[PDB]
Amino acid sequence: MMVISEKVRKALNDQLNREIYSSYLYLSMATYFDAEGFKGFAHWMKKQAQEELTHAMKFYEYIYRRGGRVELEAIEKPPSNWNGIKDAFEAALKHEEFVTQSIYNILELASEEKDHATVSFLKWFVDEQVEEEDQVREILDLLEKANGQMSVIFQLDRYLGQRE
Amino acid sequence: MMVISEKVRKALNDQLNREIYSSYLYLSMATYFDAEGFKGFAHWMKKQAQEELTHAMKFYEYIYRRGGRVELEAIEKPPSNWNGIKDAFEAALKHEEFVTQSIYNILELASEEKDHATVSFLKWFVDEQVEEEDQVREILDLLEKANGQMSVIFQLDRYLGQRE
Amino acid sequence: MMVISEKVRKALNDQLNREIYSSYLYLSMATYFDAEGFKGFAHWMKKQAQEELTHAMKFYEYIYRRGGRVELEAIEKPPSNWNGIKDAFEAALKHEEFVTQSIYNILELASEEKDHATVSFLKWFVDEQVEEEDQVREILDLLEKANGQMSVIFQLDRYLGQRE
Amino acid sequence: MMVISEKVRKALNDQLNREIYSSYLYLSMATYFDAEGFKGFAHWMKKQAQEELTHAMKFYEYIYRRGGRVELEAIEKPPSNWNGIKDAFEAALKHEEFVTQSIYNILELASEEKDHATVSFLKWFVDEQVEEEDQVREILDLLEKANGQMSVIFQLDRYLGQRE
Amino acid sequence: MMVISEKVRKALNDQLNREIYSSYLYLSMATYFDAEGFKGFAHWMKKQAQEELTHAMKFYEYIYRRGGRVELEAIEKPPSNWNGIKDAFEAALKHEEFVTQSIYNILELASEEKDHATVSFLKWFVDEQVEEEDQVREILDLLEKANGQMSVIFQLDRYLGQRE
Amino acid sequence: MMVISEKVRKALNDQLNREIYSSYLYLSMATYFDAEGFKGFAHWMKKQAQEELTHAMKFYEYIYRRGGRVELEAIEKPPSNWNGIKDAFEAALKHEEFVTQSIYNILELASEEKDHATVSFLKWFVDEQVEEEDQVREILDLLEKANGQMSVIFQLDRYLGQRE
Ligand SMILES: CCCCCCCCCCCCCCCCCCCC
Ligand SMILES: CCCCCCCCCCCCCCCCCCCC
Ligand SMILES: CCCCCCCCCCCCCCCCCCCC
Repeated sequence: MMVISEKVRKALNDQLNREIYSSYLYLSMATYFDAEGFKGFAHWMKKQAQEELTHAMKFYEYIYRRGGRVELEAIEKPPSNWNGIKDAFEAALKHEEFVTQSIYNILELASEEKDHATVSFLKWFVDEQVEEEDQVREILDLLEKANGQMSVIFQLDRYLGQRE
Repeated sequence: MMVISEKVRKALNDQLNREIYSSYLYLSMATYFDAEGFKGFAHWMKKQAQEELTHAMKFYEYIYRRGGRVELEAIEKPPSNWNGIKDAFEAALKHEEFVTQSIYNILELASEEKDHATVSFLKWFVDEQVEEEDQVREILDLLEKANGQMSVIFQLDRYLGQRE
Repeated sequence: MMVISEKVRKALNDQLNREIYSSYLYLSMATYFDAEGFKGFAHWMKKQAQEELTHAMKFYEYIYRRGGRVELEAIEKPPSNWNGIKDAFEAALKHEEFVTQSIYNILELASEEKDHATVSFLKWFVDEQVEEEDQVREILDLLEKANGQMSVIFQLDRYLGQRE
Repeated sequence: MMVISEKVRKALNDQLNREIYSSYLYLSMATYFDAEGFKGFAHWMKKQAQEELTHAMKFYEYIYRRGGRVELEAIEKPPSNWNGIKDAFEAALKHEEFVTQSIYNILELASEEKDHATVSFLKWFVDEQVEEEDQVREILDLLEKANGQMSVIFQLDRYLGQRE
Repeated sequence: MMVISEKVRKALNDQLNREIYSSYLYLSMATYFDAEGFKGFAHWMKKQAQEELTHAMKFYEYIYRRGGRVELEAIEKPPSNWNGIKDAFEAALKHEEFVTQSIYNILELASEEKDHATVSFLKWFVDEQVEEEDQVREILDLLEKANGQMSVIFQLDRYLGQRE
Repeated sequence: MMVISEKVRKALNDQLNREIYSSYLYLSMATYFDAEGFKGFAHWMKKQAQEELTHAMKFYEYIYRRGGRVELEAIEKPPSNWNGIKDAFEAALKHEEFVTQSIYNILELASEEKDHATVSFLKWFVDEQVEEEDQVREILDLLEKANGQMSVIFQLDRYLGQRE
């Protein structure tokens, strides 16, 4: 017997599919950076795509621990081009803030149903979103200071390209 | 400048998106096995999904190494249910044979255009397809001899659950 | 001076005595499994009884950290017989879900009194209950698949008998 | 088949439940010492409670080794307050002597029925009772010489707090 | 863009400056203990002052992670004299309970604004306050038992002087 | 009994409170650099704040070693903004020179009273002031040659960010 409501399971299943798309979106930003010849930025996006997949698998395993199951949905085509390095990272920031709000909505839904197990499970993602948003804001701050100077952009490519 | 033809670049890009779907499909088989309580089969499918992503990334890096670009397309919703363990693996074998034929078509297209670089690049996937088809046929052979006997299915669940 | 209300201290003290009974109940399930000759199942219940005691001691130490004290109450006689292996584990699942709801009630009580210290303390038990319930559901799932086949039941006895 | 008489099995089962109460009683002395702020005495009582559980489990495994069954009974509420450290240890000594007499009664019952296996099994508890009574008498002797001097009680709190 | 409200940023910034004062206050208690010749008590207060600074830096880093900034305010002169060892530690306890309530107020403010990121961030401080208050209550309990006996006070000076 | 004059004790106590402000001021420069996104400069200022606290504690222990007492005074609100990286370091140099002159005044006061112990104690701070002034002048010299070029400022941010 499923011990989460179907309304909470659907919210969790929806967020899992959102994490899959986020991973797909970051891979598509990698295709853009690789097309532009920035292999450090592309490498950063490829690792970010891997991290989003581990987010989805965390939702995956919790759903089965509460007696639910996962249904994978179609993944819509992400954008493949941006008007520059900062335009892509600004799109990344806007996306992460959207993901954070989507997590907030599940937390409030589970809270009103007094599903404390799901409320507590989501705490890790609330904290992780703070990290993810901040990491993009820091990059955007460095790009603003670079102001297109390729000497500085080359260093940030090699630096972000060292992400493990 | 791109040194692969647009017809070969499109064929390679199509196969990348096909490998992405293949990984997605195997994750959906994992969701089915986990729903049925077979965590060894589900683990095998999760590792199979990871292996398909590496195939997709190998097409990715070859496309850029030939001066082309990757465009990610929408991913279709895979089925989420199968009529038992054997039915799922029968679907996996039929799928792998479809992937092998899709690789053959790129090889023949590249060979017609005298694109020897792409022809030689595709040899690794031809050999890998031989291995992945045999892996599923071996599993299917043991399931046929098992004839649904749960004593045997349990041993094969935990064995497949040991895949690294 | 006690910095938890007497109403929250009583709720915590009641839960401590509930954990003691749960440990006693699991020991009594061990006496049943040992009487039936399943020393792996009995071993699993003996370790589960030890784990419930560490739960009680966690409530014990928090009560004294908030300036309260513990009063041990009488422990009612647990049942000593079940109608089979699955009947016992189903009784275990129903008990764990009852314990989870009892934890939920303390969390809601402490929340209305705005006792955030107790609310946060209970998060560990909310998460632990997810683990405990899931572990029993997994065992019940394997017993359903076993369908009384002693070849399979022997393996699950030796497997659960390896719990450390 | 059971190779101990029902009269010896009942006597052994009664002692198991008595050992369970003894462990419960020592936990209640821990709750008293912790309420009084003596964390070394409380630690000693917590370790003493763990040792009594091992005694109970030794009766447990002997009963099943003779083909009998264990039935857990209700546990009485122990006292939760004592008139100081010395009063608690005086209650502990009186309790241990009661446990020793209860062991003697089983030994004499088993010896009357010529149950040499149970007679020999009980020798370990006779010797252990000599040790546990002496441990409490030694503590009581130092408390009498201490005459309530807090300088001495502090040193004996931290010494007893080092029990492993 | 700051993603915390200015009302939450101000509350967090106010608490940071409160932690700075708490560190200053504990250093001033050290000046009192050193003036009284108790170098173990003073050492304990100096380490407590260091721990309060790490609390302030935790608020510091979270504010910048949410897009806010820190503004340091003037630090009011703390008291420099107490009427005895217990009077100082009782002042420490009253201060820690005041800090805990100030943390509670931020948690409730962030909760009403549905700022779950800040709510979750404050959980660490809620738990830490339980530790801090308890550590002072334990010391006050030992001082009450000492009742001014310098033989016992000397040991608690050397003991607290060993805090690492 | 105090073996330093009250006029030297007050001068030493005044300098302790000045060192406390100096550490507070450098923390405020850290809040400014972090607000501007320069985490290497901010890290350097945080380490500089820690070093000033050790200076304050050295005055602390000398005052008690001469039989005096420390009285902590209110700490003024430092400025929280500067007109860029260079402006902040220019303020730091002007501040360090003020600290050096304040040390000189104590040395001359102690020398007038023939307090050779305090004169000799202050030699360490005279030499240390030479080092801290030179550290800021060296940074200012590189900032002048940098002339705002962000390629150079980035390298000096990460270099100063490596200070331990
Ligand atoms: C150099 C590192 C490259 C990492 C590439 C990662 C690309 C992931 C793109 C998203 C794919 C989504 C659909 C498939 C999901 C499969 C999940 C498997 C989990 C075990
Ligand atoms: C082989 C492992 C056997 C473990 C047996 C554990 C049995 C526990 C049964 C419950 C007892 C409850 C009453 C006594 C509680 C004592 C708690 C001591 C805590 C330090
Ligand atoms: C023997 C250990 C002595 C430790 C003394 C600590 C004294 C701290 C007193 C409070 C100071 C507040 C104002 C300055 C804050 C600087 C914070 C720097 C953080 C990196």
